[PDB]
Amino acid sequence: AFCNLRMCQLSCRSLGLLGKCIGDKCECVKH
Repeated sequence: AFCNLRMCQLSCRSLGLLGKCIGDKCECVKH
């Protein structure tokens, strides 16, 4: 749906990471 990239980025970014938001769910690449 609207996999919310802003939230995903934030939550990932808390772990340093680069949030990118897949169909189902948020993921977090490193670089």
